Amino acid sequence: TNLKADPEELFTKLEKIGKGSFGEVFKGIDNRTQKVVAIKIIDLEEAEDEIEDIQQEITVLSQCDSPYVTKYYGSYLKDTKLWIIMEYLGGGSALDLLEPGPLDETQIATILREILKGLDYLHSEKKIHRDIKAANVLLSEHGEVKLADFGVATPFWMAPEVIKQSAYDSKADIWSLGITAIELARGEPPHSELHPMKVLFLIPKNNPPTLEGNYSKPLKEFVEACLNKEPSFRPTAKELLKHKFILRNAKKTSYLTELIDAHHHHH
Ligand SMILES: CNc1ncc2cc(-c3cc(F)c(-c4cccc(C)n4)cc3F)c(=O)n(CCCCN)c2n1
Repeated sequence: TNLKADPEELFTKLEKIGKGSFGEVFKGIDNRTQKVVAIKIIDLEEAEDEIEDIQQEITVLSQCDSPYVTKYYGSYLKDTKLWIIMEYLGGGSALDLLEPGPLDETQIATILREILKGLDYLHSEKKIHRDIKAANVLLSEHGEVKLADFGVATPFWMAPEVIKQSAYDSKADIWSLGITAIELARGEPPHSELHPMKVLFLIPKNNPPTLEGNYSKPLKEFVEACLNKEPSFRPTAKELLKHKFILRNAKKTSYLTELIDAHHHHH
Protein backbone atom coordinates (compact mmCIF):
# COMPACT_ATOMS: atom_id res chain seq x y z
CA THR A 1 0.00 0.00 0.00
CA ASN A 2 1.52 3.26 -1.26
CA LEU A 3 1.20 6.05 1.30
CA LYS A 4 2.79 9.09 -0.39
CA ALA A 5 1.48 8.92 -3.96
CA ASP A 6 -1.86 10.60 -4.59
CA PRO A 7 -4.16 8.14 -6.41
CA GLU A 8 -6.28 11.08 -7.60
CA GLU A 9 -3.29 12.37 -9.57
CA LEU A 10 -2.33 8.89 -10.83
CA PHE A 11 -5.82 7.80 -11.97
CA THR A 12 -8.91 9.30 -13.57
CA LYS A 13 -12.03 7.94 -11.87
CA LEU A 14 -14.92 7.29 -14.23
CA GLU A 15 -18.31 5.61 -13.95
CA LYS A 16 -19.32 3.04 -11.35
CA ILE A 17 -19.11 -0.51 -12.72
CA GLY A 18 -19.98 -2.60 -9.68
CA LYS A 19 -20.35 -3.04 -5.95
CA GLY A 20 -17.90 -5.57 -4.54
CA SER A 21 -16.96 -6.55 -1.03
CA PHE A 22 -16.42 -3.50 1.23
CA GLY A 23 -16.91 -0.72 -1.34
CA GLU A 24 -17.90 0.52 -4.76
CA VAL A 25 -15.90 -0.14 -7.93
CA PHE A 26 -15.26 2.33 -10.73
CA LYS A 27 -13.87 2.21 -14.21
CA GLY A 28 -10.70 4.29 -14.22
CA ILE A 29 -7.79 5.37 -16.39
CA ASP A 30 -4.13 5.06 -15.46
CA ASN A 31 -3.00 8.55 -16.42
CA ARG A 32 0.55 7.47 -17.28
CA THR A 33 -0.26 4.53 -19.60
CA GLN A 34 -3.90 5.43 -20.49
CA LYS A 35 -4.87 1.83 -19.76
CA VAL A 36 -8.28 1.22 -18.26
CA VAL A 37 -8.28 -0.10 -14.68
CA ALA A 38 -10.88 -1.17 -12.15
CA ILE A 39 -10.79 0.93 -8.98
CA LYS A 40 -12.34 -0.10 -5.67
CA ILE A 41 -12.57 2.70 -3.08
CA ILE A 42 -13.14 1.64 0.54
CA ASP A 43 -13.74 4.14 3.34
CA LEU A 44 -11.64 2.71 6.19
CA GLU A 45 -13.66 4.52 8.85
CA GLU A 46 -16.98 3.02 7.72
CA ALA A 47 -15.49 -0.43 7.03
CA GLU A 48 -13.36 -0.70 10.17
CA ASP A 49 -14.30 -4.22 11.34
CA GLU A 50 -13.39 -5.65 7.91
CA ILE A 51 -9.92 -4.12 7.44
CA GLU A 52 -8.06 -7.36 8.16
CA ASP A 53 -10.15 -9.22 5.56
CA ILE A 54 -9.35 -6.51 3.01
CA GLN A 55 -5.63 -6.80 3.75
CA GLN A 56 -5.85 -10.59 3.46
CA GLU A 57 -7.49 -10.40 0.03
CA ILE A 58 -4.86 -7.91 -1.18
CA THR A 59 -2.06 -10.18 0.04
CA VAL A 60 -3.49 -13.21 -1.74
CA LEU A 61 -4.05 -11.39 -5.02
CA SER A 62 -0.55 -9.90 -4.83
CA GLN A 63 0.87 -13.44 -4.68
CA CYS A 64 -0.95 -14.59 -7.82
CA ASP A 65 0.64 -14.42 -11.26
CA SER A 66 -1.56 -16.25 -13.74
CA PRO A 67 -3.44 -15.49 -16.97
CA TYR A 68 -6.50 -16.89 -15.16
CA VAL A 69 -6.51 -14.55 -12.12
CA THR A 70 -7.37 -10.86 -12.34
CA LYS A 71 -4.21 -8.80 -11.84
CA TYR A 72 -3.63 -6.54 -8.84
CA TYR A 73 -1.72 -3.34 -9.58
CA GLY A 74 -1.37 -1.80 -6.11
CA SER A 75 -3.24 0.18 -3.49
CA TYR A 76 -3.14 3.74 -2.20
CA LEU A 77 -4.35 5.42 0.95
CA LYS A 78 -5.66 8.99 0.65
CA ASP A 79 -7.23 10.51 3.78
CA THR A 80 -9.58 7.78 5.04
CA LYS A 81 -10.07 6.01 1.69
CA LEU A 82 -8.20 2.97 0.38
CA TRP A 83 -7.93 2.80 -3.42
CA ILE A 84 -7.43 -0.72 -4.80
CA ILE A 85 -6.31 -0.85 -8.44
CA MET A 86 -7.17 -3.98 -10.45
CA GLU A 87 -7.01 -5.17 -14.05
CA TYR A 88 -10.08 -3.97 -15.98
CA LEU A 89 -11.94 -6.71 -17.86
CA GLY A 90 -14.26 -5.21 -20.44
CA GLY A 91 -16.38 -8.26 -21.17
CA GLY A 92 -18.03 -8.09 -17.75
CA SER A 93 -18.88 -10.97 -15.46
CA ALA A 94 -20.19 -14.33 -16.58
CA LEU A 95 -23.31 -13.54 -14.55
CA ASP A 96 -23.86 -10.38 -16.61
CA LEU A 97 -23.50 -12.38 -19.83
CA LEU A 98 -26.42 -14.63 -18.81
CA GLU A 99 -28.86 -11.72 -19.21
CA PRO A 100 -29.70 -11.90 -22.96
CA GLY A 101 -30.59 -15.60 -22.83
CA PRO A 102 -29.29 -19.10 -22.18
CA LEU A 103 -25.72 -20.16 -22.88
CA ASP A 104 -25.10 -23.07 -25.18
CA GLU A 105 -23.03 -26.00 -23.96
CA THR A 106 -19.96 -24.86 -25.91
CA GLN A 107 -20.05 -21.53 -24.05
CA ILE A 108 -20.62 -23.31 -20.73
CA ALA A 109 -17.79 -25.76 -21.37
CA THR A 110 -15.41 -23.01 -22.46
CA ILE A 111 -16.10 -20.88 -19.38
CA LEU A 112 -15.85 -23.87 -17.02
CA ARG A 113 -12.56 -24.97 -18.62
CA GLU A 114 -10.98 -21.57 -18.06
CA ILE A 115 -12.28 -21.43 -14.49
CA LEU A 116 -10.68 -24.86 -14.01
CA LYS A 117 -7.38 -23.50 -15.31
CA GLY A 118 -7.58 -20.79 -12.66
CA LEU A 119 -8.43 -23.32 -9.95
CA ASP A 120 -5.59 -25.60 -11.08
CA TYR A 121 -3.22 -22.66 -10.67
CA LEU A 122 -4.56 -21.64 -7.25
CA HIS A 123 -4.70 -25.15 -5.86
CA SER A 124 -1.17 -25.83 -7.10
CA GLU A 125 -0.13 -22.68 -5.18
CA LYS A 126 -1.84 -24.08 -2.03
CA LYS A 127 -4.53 -21.38 -2.25
CA ILE A 128 -8.32 -21.70 -2.14
CA HIS A 129 -10.48 -19.21 -4.03
CA ARG A 130 -13.46 -19.61 -1.63
CA ASP A 131 -16.02 -17.66 -3.71
CA ILE A 132 -16.42 -19.34 -7.11
CA LYS A 133 -19.66 -18.09 -8.71
CA ALA A 134 -20.62 -16.50 -12.03
CA ALA A 135 -20.52 -13.02 -10.49
CA ASN A 136 -16.80 -13.51 -9.70
CA VAL A 137 -15.78 -14.78 -13.15
CA LEU A 138 -14.76 -11.87 -15.41
CA LEU A 139 -14.17 -11.78 -19.16
CA SER A 140 -11.85 -9.54 -21.12
CA GLU A 141 -13.15 -7.87 -24.27
CA HIS A 142 -11.26 -10.65 -26.14
CA GLY A 143 -13.08 -13.47 -24.35
CA GLU A 144 -10.34 -14.30 -21.85
CA VAL A 145 -11.83 -15.71 -18.61
CA LYS A 146 -10.39 -14.81 -15.19
CA LEU A 147 -11.19 -15.29 -11.52
CA ALA A 148 -11.92 -12.28 -9.31
CA ASP A 149 -13.06 -11.51 -5.76
CA PHE A 150 -11.61 -14.20 -3.51
CA GLY A 151 -13.68 -15.19 -0.50
CA VAL A 152 -12.69 -14.36 3.06
CA ALA A 153 -10.88 -17.16 4.90
CA THR A 154 -24.71 -15.58 0.89
CA PRO A 155 -24.86 -19.37 1.07
CA PHE A 156 -25.99 -20.69 -2.35
CA TRP A 157 -22.50 -21.60 -3.65
CA MET A 158 -21.02 -22.89 -0.36
CA ALA A 159 -20.02 -26.52 0.07
CA PRO A 160 -21.73 -28.34 2.97
CA GLU A 161 -18.47 -28.75 4.92
CA VAL A 162 -17.86 -24.99 4.70
CA ILE A 163 -21.32 -24.32 6.17
CA LYS A 164 -20.84 -26.89 8.92
CA GLN A 165 -17.58 -25.01 9.78
CA SER A 166 -15.63 -28.21 9.26
CA ALA A 167 -11.99 -27.93 8.24
CA TYR A 168 -12.18 -27.73 4.46
CA ASP A 169 -9.69 -27.66 1.60
CA SER A 170 -9.54 -26.95 -2.14
CA LYS A 171 -12.35 -29.43 -2.80
CA ALA A 172 -14.74 -26.76 -1.50
CA ASP A 173 -13.92 -24.80 -4.67
CA ILE A 174 -14.84 -27.90 -6.72
CA TRP A 175 -18.29 -27.97 -5.10
CA SER A 176 -18.69 -24.24 -5.79
CA LEU A 177 -17.68 -24.94 -9.40
CA GLY A 178 -20.50 -27.47 -9.65
CA ILE A 179 -22.97 -24.88 -8.39
CA THR A 180 -21.50 -22.40 -10.87
CA ALA A 181 -21.98 -24.96 -13.66
CA ILE A 182 -25.70 -25.15 -12.77
CA GLU A 183 -25.82 -21.35 -12.65
CA LEU A 184 -24.25 -21.08 -16.14
CA ALA A 185 -26.74 -23.65 -17.49
CA ARG A 186 -29.90 -22.46 -15.73
CA GLY A 187 -29.23 -18.80 -14.88
CA GLU A 188 -29.42 -19.18 -11.05
CA PRO A 189 -27.95 -21.53 -8.41
CA PRO A 190 -30.08 -24.20 -6.72
CA HIS A 191 -32.47 -22.85 -4.06
CA SER A 192 -32.28 -19.32 -5.50
CA GLU A 193 -35.96 -18.77 -4.64
CA LEU A 194 -35.50 -19.52 -0.93
CA HIS A 195 -34.54 -17.40 2.04
CA PRO A 196 -30.77 -17.70 2.74
CA MET A 197 -31.37 -18.97 6.28
CA LYS A 198 -33.37 -21.87 4.84
CA VAL A 199 -30.60 -22.56 2.30
CA LEU A 200 -28.13 -22.67 5.22
CA PHE A 201 -29.71 -25.82 6.60
CA LEU A 202 -30.84 -27.29 3.28
CA ILE A 203 -27.31 -27.59 1.85
CA PRO A 204 -26.02 -29.88 4.66
CA LYS A 205 -29.41 -31.61 5.05
CA ASN A 206 -30.34 -32.43 1.44
CA ASN A 207 -28.82 -34.67 -1.16
CA PRO A 208 -26.63 -32.56 -3.45
CA PRO A 209 -28.32 -30.64 -6.27
CA THR A 210 -28.45 -32.06 -9.77
CA LEU A 211 -28.77 -30.26 -13.10
CA GLU A 212 -32.40 -30.58 -14.23
CA GLY A 213 -33.46 -29.93 -17.81
CA ASN A 214 -32.65 -30.99 -21.35
CA TYR A 215 -28.87 -30.87 -20.99
CA SER A 216 -26.33 -33.36 -22.33
CA LYS A 217 -25.53 -36.31 -20.12
CA PRO A 218 -21.82 -35.29 -19.96
CA LEU A 219 -22.79 -31.89 -18.55
CA LYS A 220 -25.10 -33.48 -15.98
CA GLU A 221 -22.27 -35.86 -15.06
CA PHE A 222 -19.79 -32.99 -14.76
CA VAL A 223 -22.17 -31.33 -12.28
CA GLU A 224 -22.71 -34.61 -10.41
CA ALA A 225 -18.95 -35.16 -10.13
CA CYS A 226 -18.44 -31.75 -8.52
CA LEU A 227 -21.51 -31.96 -6.26
CA ASN A 228 -20.63 -34.93 -4.11
CA LYS A 229 -21.28 -34.46 -0.39
CA GLU A 230 -17.99 -36.27 0.29
CA PRO A 231 -15.09 -33.90 -0.60
CA SER A 232 -12.65 -36.75 -1.26
CA PHE A 233 -15.07 -38.05 -3.90
CA ARG A 234 -14.89 -34.76 -5.80
CA PRO A 235 -12.30 -34.74 -8.61
CA THR A 236 -9.41 -32.32 -8.70
CA ALA A 237 -9.32 -29.38 -11.09
CA LYS A 238 -6.58 -31.18 -13.04
CA GLU A 239 -8.83 -34.20 -13.53
CA LEU A 240 -11.90 -32.13 -14.46
CA LEU A 241 -9.90 -30.45 -17.22
CA LYS A 242 -9.91 -33.90 -18.88
CA HIS A 243 -13.64 -34.52 -18.30
CA LYS A 244 -15.52 -35.57 -21.43
CA PHE A 245 -17.92 -32.63 -21.15
CA ILE A 246 -14.97 -30.23 -21.35
CA LEU A 247 -13.06 -32.14 -24.03
CA ARG A 248 -16.10 -32.62 -26.29
CA ASN A 249 -17.58 -29.12 -26.00
CA ALA A 250 -15.03 -26.46 -25.05
CA LYS A 251 -13.61 -24.33 -27.87
CA LYS A 252 -11.37 -21.25 -28.38
CA THR A 253 -12.00 -18.51 -25.81
CA SER A 254 -12.04 -15.96 -28.64
CA TYR A 255 -15.46 -17.35 -29.59
CA LEU A 256 -16.78 -15.86 -26.35
CA THR A 257 -16.63 -12.42 -27.97
CA GLU A 258 -19.89 -13.43 -29.67
CA LEU A 259 -21.35 -13.80 -26.18
CA ILE A 260 -20.02 -10.39 -25.16
CA ASP A 261 -21.45 -8.85 -28.34
CA ALA A 262 -24.85 -10.40 -27.60
CA HIS A 263 -24.82 -8.63 -24.23
CA HIS A 264 -23.88 -5.34 -25.92
CA HIS A 265 -26.74 -5.59 -28.44
CA HIS A 266 -29.21 -6.65 -25.73
CA HIS A 267 -28.68 -3.23 -24.09
C1 LIG B 1 -16.66 -5.02 -15.43
N1 LIG B 1 -15.23 -5.25 -15.43
C2 LIG B 1 -14.51 -5.39 -14.32
N2 LIG B 1 -13.19 -5.58 -14.47
C3 LIG B 1 -12.48 -5.74 -13.35
C4 LIG B 1 -13.05 -5.72 -12.08
C5 LIG B 1 -12.37 -5.91 -10.83
C6 LIG B 1 -13.02 -5.87 -9.65
C7 LIG B 1 -12.31 -6.06 -8.35
C8 LIG B 1 -11.86 -7.31 -7.95
C9 LIG B 1 -11.23 -7.45 -6.74
F1 LIG B 1 -10.78 -8.68 -6.39
C10 LIG B 1 -11.02 -6.39 -5.86
C11 LIG B 1 -10.39 -6.51 -4.52
C12 LIG B 1 -9.07 -6.91 -4.36
C13 LIG B 1 -8.54 -6.98 -3.09
C14 LIG B 1 -9.34 -6.65 -2.00
C15 LIG B 1 -10.66 -6.26 -2.23
C16 LIG B 1 -11.56 -5.87 -1.09
N3 LIG B 1 -11.18 -6.19 -3.47
C17 LIG B 1 -11.48 -5.14 -6.28
C18 LIG B 1 -12.10 -5.01 -7.49
F2 LIG B 1 -12.52 -3.78 -7.87
C19 LIG B 1 -14.45 -5.58 -9.61
O1 LIG B 1 -15.09 -5.43 -8.58
N4 LIG B 1 -15.10 -5.43 -10.83
C20 LIG B 1 -16.54 -5.17 -10.77
C21 LIG B 1 -17.37 -6.44 -10.88
C22 LIG B 1 -17.23 -7.32 -9.64
C23 LIG B 1 -17.85 -8.69 -9.83
N5 LIG B 1 -17.77 -9.48 -8.59
C24 LIG B 1 -14.44 -5.49 -12.05
N6 LIG B 1 -15.18 -5.33 -13.15
